[PDB]
This record gives sequence, C-alpha cells and structure tokens, in this order.
Amino acid sequence: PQITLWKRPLVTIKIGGQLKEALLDTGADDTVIEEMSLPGRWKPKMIGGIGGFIKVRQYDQIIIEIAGHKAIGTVLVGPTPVNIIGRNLLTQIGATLNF
Amino acid sequence: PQITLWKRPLVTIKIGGQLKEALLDTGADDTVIEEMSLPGRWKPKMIGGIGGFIKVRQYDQIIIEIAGHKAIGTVLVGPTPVNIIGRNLLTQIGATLNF
Ligand SMILES: COc1ccc(S(=O)(=O)N(CC(C)C)C[C@@H](O)[C@H](Cc2ccccc2)NC(=O)O[C@H]2[C@H]3CO[C@H]4OC[C@@H]2[C@H]4C3)cc1
Ligand SMILES: [Cl-]
Ligand SMILES: [Cl-]
Ligand code: NA
Repeated sequence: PQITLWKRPLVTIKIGGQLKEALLDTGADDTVIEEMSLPGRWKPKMIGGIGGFIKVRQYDQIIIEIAGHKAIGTVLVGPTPVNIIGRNLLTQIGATLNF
Repeated sequence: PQITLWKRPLVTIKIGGQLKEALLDTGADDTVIEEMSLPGRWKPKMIGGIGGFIKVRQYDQIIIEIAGHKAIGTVLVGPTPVNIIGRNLLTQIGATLNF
C-alpha cells in the first residue's frame, strides 16, 4: 500500500505466533521488539538510541509476518518502549520512501 | 525520488545556513537535531526514545531545506546521537511509505 505519515505508521505483525502492533521505522537499522520469548539461541547485544543504550537479546533467523508479508531476519528483543520494524526487514517486504 | 532501505536513508539538509546529514525517519514523530544555534525563542520539551528520555529545546517555524525541498516547522535541538527528520517535516516534503 501507500502509507501517508500524518499519523504513526503502525501495522499488525505476527512473531513467535503472537499478534502485535509495530511501527514501520526507516530510522532503525534493526528490528526491536518488546520483551517476549523466541525459540532458538540468542546472544547479548547493546543498542543505542535517543536517551542512551539498552541491553537486548539477538535472535537470528526469525520469521515475521508484516502487514501480511512474510520476512525472515534478525530480531532484537528487549526493553524498547515501542515495537519497531527496522530496515533489515523493511527491505524484505520491498518498502521504499517516496517524495 | 524513490529511496530503498538497504542503506540508511540519509539526506542532506540545510539549516541556519549550514549543511548537515540527517536520517529520514518514519519512526520519529518530531525532527531532532544535534546541538546548534537557532534564532528566536525556544520552549522546553522532553522526548523519549529507546534508551530513555532527554531534554531538548523546541524552536518553532524554523526554515529547513531537506533534499532540496523547503520545509518550515518545529525543530527540536538536543543531545541526539543522529540528526533525524521526523513525520512533522516528512509530511511537508510529501513523503510516503510504499510497499
Ligand atoms: C540498531 O538497531 C536500532 C533500532 C532502533 C533504534 S531507535 O529506536 O533508538 N531509533 C534510532 C534513531 C536513529 C533515533 C529509531 C527511531 O525511529 C526511534 C524509534 C522509537 C520510537 C518511540 C520510542 C522509542 C524508539 N524514534 C524515536 O526515538 O523518536 C522519539 C523522538 C522523536 O519524536 C517522537 O517520536 C518517537 C519518540 C518521540 C521523541 C536504534 C538502534
Ligand atoms: Cl537480518
Ligand atoms: Cl529493492
Ligand atoms: Na535463531
């Protein structure tokens, strides 16, 4: 679709079998989801934003359904205040910015 | 133009007569730039990101060129790690997300 930006670009996602809302975020390199369990191995990572850094768990090869589009990639899980779909998965659904 | 997301969506902006690089950020409500001087009065604002909250200076009706497009609107100035163009100005240049 074409999403205007008058409001936050929130969409429904499916991850780990759970339905959530997430922000399509072109300013995020990586995808970051609020605390939840995912299967498989993970490793610790530190990521920084406005305010500073948080510790997260890095899970690789996770499948996510984004606005009904399937994608696979790394998902970071930790105390983010918002679920964020970042560029590593936006590319996989063919998302572009247009002006 | 049409901007894919395999790389960060960095563009050149011009503000207070200086050129800067900034991120086109659909995940940011507001535009936030690293510390610099701007004319006029400012007002206080606290904004929250991944790693907590920061105090910024809010300047209204500031002229800023973004990738060759004129915008005039609110700019937040503070200790952000990166210059971010948020939805308040992305709508002024006509930007949409497409997939
Ligand atoms: C390496 O992988 C990653 C992935 C994500 C991030 S990030 O989340 O720190 N960030 C990076 C960006 C360079 C600032 C993405 C933004 O798009 C956030 C996303 C985000 C939204 C809300 C809460 C936390 C993070 N925007 C936001 O801070 O905007 C505030 C400021 C912008 O204006 C408003 O809109 C959201 C809030 C608020 C003040 C960092 C590392
Ligand atoms: Cl990935
Ligand atoms: Cl592509
Ligand atoms: Na894995």
